[PDB]
Amino acid sequence: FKDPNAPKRPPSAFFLFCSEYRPKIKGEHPGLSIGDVAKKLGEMWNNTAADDKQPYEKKAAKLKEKYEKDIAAYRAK
Repeated sequence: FKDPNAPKRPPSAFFLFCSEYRPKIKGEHPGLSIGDVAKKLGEMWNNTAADDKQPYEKKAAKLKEKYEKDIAAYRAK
């Protein structure tokens, strides 16, 4: 069992986006394949204007500073 500084690890950028566009499609598609889910999202995301990706990259960047804040002592260089 290894769980000392066990902090909170964030997901990927487009992931924070998946949860957002994951119920819409999966909603109209109650039975998507992990491939379709992530692809469809990978498609919309890819299409999502860069200026629109800001909130997501930004959100992750905010909590990132807080994360690596103490994890440094944990897994690190």
